[PDB]
Amino acid sequence: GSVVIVGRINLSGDTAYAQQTRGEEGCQETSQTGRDKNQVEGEVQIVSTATQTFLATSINGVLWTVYHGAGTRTIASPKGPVTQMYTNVDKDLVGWQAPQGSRSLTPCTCGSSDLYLVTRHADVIPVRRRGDSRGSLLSPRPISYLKGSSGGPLLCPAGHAVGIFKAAVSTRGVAKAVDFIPVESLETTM
Ligand SMILES: C=C[C@@H]1C[C@]1(NC(=O)[C@@H]1C[C@@H]2CN1C(=O)[C@H](C(C)(C)C)NC(=O)O[C@@H]1C[C@H]1CCCCCc1nc3ccc(OC)cc3nc1O2)C(=O)NS(=O)(=O)C1CC1
Ligand SMILES: [Zn+2]
Repeated sequence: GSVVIVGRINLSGDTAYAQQTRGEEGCQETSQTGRDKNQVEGEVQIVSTATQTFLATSINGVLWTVYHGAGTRTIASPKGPVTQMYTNVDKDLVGWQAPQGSRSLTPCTCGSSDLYLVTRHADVIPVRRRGDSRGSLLSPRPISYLKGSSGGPLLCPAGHAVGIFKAAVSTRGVAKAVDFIPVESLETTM
Protein backbone atom coordinates (compact mmCIF):
# COMPACT_ATOMS: atom_id res chain seq x y z
CA GLY A 1 0.00 0.00 0.00
CA SER A 2 0.92 3.69 -0.22
CA VAL A 3 2.02 5.83 2.72
CA VAL A 4 -0.95 8.06 3.62
CA ILE A 5 -0.92 11.45 5.34
CA VAL A 6 -3.09 11.01 8.45
CA GLY A 7 -2.38 14.41 10.03
CA ARG A 8 0.05 17.23 10.73
CA ILE A 9 1.97 18.72 13.66
CA ASN A 10 1.02 22.36 14.03
CA LEU A 11 3.84 24.86 14.65
CA SER A 12 2.08 27.93 13.18
CA GLY A 13 1.25 29.37 16.62
CA ASP A 14 2.61 29.50 20.17
CA THR A 15 1.71 25.85 20.82
CA ALA A 16 2.82 22.70 19.04
CA TYR A 17 -0.15 20.35 18.55
CA ALA A 18 -1.06 17.41 16.29
CA GLN A 19 -4.19 17.70 14.17
CA GLN A 20 -5.26 14.24 13.09
CA THR A 21 -7.04 14.61 9.71
CA ARG A 22 -8.11 11.09 8.71
CA GLY A 23 -9.67 7.91 10.15
CA GLU A 24 -8.29 4.35 10.10
CA GLU A 25 -10.80 3.23 7.46
CA GLY A 26 -10.25 6.43 5.47
CA CYS A 27 -6.53 5.76 5.70
CA GLN A 28 -7.12 2.20 4.46
CA GLU A 29 -9.18 3.25 1.39
CA THR A 30 -6.70 5.96 0.50
CA SER A 31 -3.70 3.63 1.08
CA GLN A 32 -5.41 1.23 -1.34
CA THR A 33 -6.45 3.67 -4.12
CA GLY A 34 -3.33 5.79 -3.61
CA ARG A 35 -5.55 8.78 -4.37
CA ASP A 36 -5.74 11.40 -1.62
CA LYS A 37 -8.09 14.38 -1.91
CA ASN A 38 -7.40 15.93 1.52
CA GLN A 39 -5.88 19.42 1.67
CA VAL A 40 -2.24 19.62 2.82
CA GLU A 41 -1.19 22.16 5.46
CA GLY A 42 2.15 22.97 7.09
CA GLU A 43 5.62 21.54 7.41
CA VAL A 44 5.40 18.39 9.50
CA GLN A 45 3.05 15.67 8.28
CA ILE A 46 1.78 12.66 10.24
CA VAL A 47 2.10 9.64 7.96
CA SER A 48 1.15 5.99 8.29
CA THR A 49 1.28 2.65 6.63
CA ALA A 50 -1.10 -0.23 7.37
CA THR A 51 0.84 -1.01 10.58
CA GLN A 52 3.03 2.01 11.58
CA THR A 53 2.60 5.73 12.13
CA PHE A 54 5.38 8.29 12.01
CA LEU A 55 6.22 11.83 10.88
CA ALA A 56 7.31 13.41 7.63
CA THR A 57 9.09 16.77 7.32
CA SER A 58 9.19 19.18 4.39
CA ILE A 59 12.65 20.77 3.80
CA ASN A 60 13.69 22.48 0.55
CA GLY A 61 10.64 21.32 -1.45
CA VAL A 62 10.98 17.64 -0.52
CA LEU A 63 8.89 15.79 2.09
CA TRP A 64 11.41 13.78 4.08
CA THR A 65 10.89 10.70 6.16
CA VAL A 66 12.63 7.57 7.48
CA TYR A 67 13.15 4.53 5.25
CA HIS A 68 12.54 2.20 8.24
CA GLY A 69 8.97 3.53 8.34
CA ALA A 70 8.04 4.02 4.70
CA GLY A 71 10.17 1.34 3.02
CA THR A 72 9.93 1.70 -0.77
CA ARG A 73 6.28 2.79 -0.72
CA THR A 74 4.58 5.34 -2.91
CA ILE A 75 2.69 8.24 -1.27
CA ALA A 76 -1.04 8.69 -1.83
CA SER A 77 -1.68 11.94 -3.70
CA PRO A 78 -4.37 13.91 -5.61
CA LYS A 79 -3.14 12.55 -8.95
CA GLY A 80 -2.42 9.08 -7.55
CA PRO A 81 0.53 7.20 -6.03
CA VAL A 82 3.93 8.87 -6.21
CA THR A 83 7.18 6.98 -6.30
CA GLN A 84 9.95 8.15 -4.05
CA MET A 85 12.27 10.72 -5.49
CA TYR A 86 14.90 9.88 -2.88
CA THR A 87 15.60 6.61 -1.14
CA ASN A 88 18.86 5.90 0.71
CA VAL A 89 18.89 2.90 3.03
CA ASP A 90 22.33 3.51 4.65
CA LYS A 91 21.05 6.94 5.61
CA ASP A 92 17.56 5.56 6.41
CA LEU A 93 16.28 8.41 4.28
CA VAL A 94 13.41 8.79 1.82
CA GLY A 95 11.90 11.78 0.12
CA TRP A 96 8.97 12.63 -2.08
CA GLN A 97 8.07 15.78 -3.85
CA ALA A 98 6.50 17.98 -1.18
CA PRO A 99 2.73 17.81 -1.65
CA GLN A 100 0.78 20.71 -3.08
CA GLY A 101 -0.30 22.85 -0.16
CA SER A 102 2.67 21.94 2.07
CA ARG A 103 5.25 24.37 3.39
CA SER A 104 8.96 23.74 3.84
CA LEU A 105 10.93 24.55 6.92
CA THR A 106 13.77 26.92 6.19
CA PRO A 107 17.17 25.25 6.86
CA CYS A 108 19.03 26.45 9.96
CA THR A 109 21.87 28.87 9.22
CA CYS A 110 22.51 29.90 12.86
CA GLY A 111 24.87 27.22 14.24
CA SER A 112 22.87 27.14 17.45
CA SER A 113 23.16 24.12 19.73
CA ASP A 114 19.97 24.65 21.79
CA LEU A 115 17.86 22.38 19.55
CA TYR A 116 14.21 21.23 19.80
CA LEU A 117 12.60 17.89 18.86
CA VAL A 118 8.95 17.91 17.70
CA THR A 119 7.39 14.53 18.59
CA ARG A 120 4.26 12.85 17.18
CA HIS A 121 2.54 14.05 20.37
CA ALA A 122 3.54 17.59 19.44
CA ASP A 123 5.69 17.94 22.57
CA VAL A 124 8.77 20.13 22.08
CA ILE A 125 11.82 18.75 23.92
CA PRO A 126 15.05 20.65 24.34
CA VAL A 127 17.91 18.77 22.68
CA ARG A 128 21.57 19.84 23.10
CA ARG A 129 23.50 19.11 19.90
CA ARG A 130 26.50 16.91 20.71
CA GLY A 131 27.95 16.16 17.28
CA ASP A 132 27.57 16.00 13.52
CA SER A 133 24.36 13.97 13.88
CA ARG A 134 23.64 13.62 17.61
CA GLY A 135 21.88 15.60 20.32
CA SER A 136 21.62 14.71 23.98
CA LEU A 137 18.30 15.21 25.75
CA LEU A 138 18.18 17.53 28.73
CA SER A 139 15.30 15.55 30.21
CA PRO A 140 15.60 11.85 29.32
CA ARG A 141 12.45 9.88 28.50
CA PRO A 142 11.51 6.23 27.93
CA ILE A 143 12.02 4.94 24.36
CA SER A 144 8.26 4.41 24.08
CA TYR A 145 7.89 8.17 24.61
CA LEU A 146 9.83 8.94 21.42
CA LYS A 147 8.59 6.02 19.38
CA GLY A 148 6.47 6.99 16.38
CA SER A 149 8.27 10.35 16.11
CA SER A 150 10.90 9.49 13.46
CA GLY A 151 10.84 11.68 10.37
CA GLY A 152 10.16 14.70 12.61
CA PRO A 153 12.28 17.86 12.65
CA LEU A 154 14.97 19.05 14.99
CA LEU A 155 14.64 22.82 15.20
CA CYS A 156 17.04 25.67 16.02
CA PRO A 157 15.80 28.52 18.26
CA ALA A 158 14.67 30.48 15.14
CA GLY A 159 12.27 27.69 14.11
CA HIS A 160 14.54 26.33 11.37
CA ALA A 161 15.12 22.69 10.54
CA VAL A 162 18.49 21.33 11.72
CA GLY A 163 17.88 17.64 11.01
CA ILE A 164 15.31 14.85 10.82
CA PHE A 165 14.90 12.55 13.86
CA LYS A 166 15.91 8.97 13.09
CA ALA A 167 16.87 6.81 16.05
CA ALA A 168 17.16 6.92 19.84
CA VAL A 169 20.36 6.02 21.71
CA SER A 170 18.98 3.90 24.54
CA THR A 171 20.44 2.74 27.86
CA ARG A 172 18.12 0.54 30.00
CA GLY A 173 15.24 1.39 27.67
CA VAL A 174 15.69 5.10 28.42
CA ALA A 175 16.57 7.40 25.53
CA LYS A 176 19.36 9.72 26.65
CA ALA A 177 20.26 11.14 23.22
CA VAL A 178 18.78 11.31 19.74
CA ASP A 179 20.31 10.42 16.37
CA PHE A 180 19.34 12.68 13.48
CA ILE A 181 19.79 13.19 9.75
CA PRO A 182 21.29 16.69 9.41
CA VAL A 183 19.93 18.95 6.61
CA GLU A 184 23.43 18.93 5.08
CA SER A 185 22.91 15.22 4.31
CA LEU A 186 19.58 15.95 2.60
CA GLU A 187 21.26 18.50 0.31
CA THR A 188 24.03 15.93 -0.49
CA THR A 189 21.15 13.66 -1.54
CA MET A 190 19.24 16.31 -3.49
C1 LIG B 1 12.25 5.51 19.57
C2 LIG B 1 12.30 6.62 18.56
C3 LIG B 1 13.21 6.40 17.38
C4 LIG B 1 13.09 7.41 16.34
C5 LIG B 1 12.63 6.01 16.05
N1 LIG B 1 13.58 5.20 15.31
C6 LIG B 1 13.73 3.93 15.44
O1 LIG B 1 13.04 3.28 16.19
C7 LIG B 1 14.85 3.41 14.77
C8 LIG B 1 14.61 2.44 13.62
C9 LIG B 1 15.73 1.42 13.76
C10 LIG B 1 15.85 1.31 15.20
N2 LIG B 1 15.67 2.65 15.74
C11 LIG B 1 16.10 3.10 16.89
O2 LIG B 1 15.87 4.22 17.24
C12 LIG B 1 16.80 2.26 17.72
C13 LIG B 1 15.90 1.55 18.80
C14 LIG B 1 16.67 0.37 19.31
C15 LIG B 1 14.61 1.07 18.22
C16 LIG B 1 15.53 2.46 19.94
N3 LIG B 1 17.96 2.96 18.28
C17 LIG B 1 19.21 2.82 17.82
O3 LIG B 1 19.36 2.07 16.90
O4 LIG B 1 20.16 3.50 18.41
C18 LIG B 1 21.50 3.30 17.97
C19 LIG B 1 22.55 4.36 18.08
C20 LIG B 1 21.83 4.14 16.79
C21 LIG B 1 22.47 3.40 15.68
C22 LIG B 1 21.85 3.82 14.42
C23 LIG B 1 20.50 3.19 14.20
C24 LIG B 1 20.21 3.06 12.78
C25 LIG B 1 18.93 3.69 12.38
C26 LIG B 1 18.21 2.83 11.56
N4 LIG B 1 18.46 2.87 10.27
C27 LIG B 1 17.82 2.09 9.45
C28 LIG B 1 18.09 2.13 8.12
C29 LIG B 1 17.43 1.31 7.27
C30 LIG B 1 16.48 0.42 7.74
O5 LIG B 1 15.87 -0.36 6.84
C31 LIG B 1 14.92 -1.27 7.19
C32 LIG B 1 16.22 0.39 9.09
C33 LIG B 1 16.88 1.22 9.94
N5 LIG B 1 16.62 1.17 11.19
C34 LIG B 1 17.23 1.94 12.01
O6 LIG B 1 16.98 1.86 13.29
C35 LIG B 1 11.07 5.85 15.80
O7 LIG B 1 10.31 6.48 16.48
N6 LIG B 1 10.62 5.03 14.83
S1 LIG B 1 9.07 4.83 14.50
O8 LIG B 1 8.40 6.04 14.32
O9 LIG B 1 8.41 4.20 15.57
C36 LIG B 1 8.87 3.73 12.90
C37 LIG B 1 7.59 3.86 12.20
C38 LIG B 1 8.79 4.46 11.63
ZN1 LIG C 1 19.13 28.43 13.05
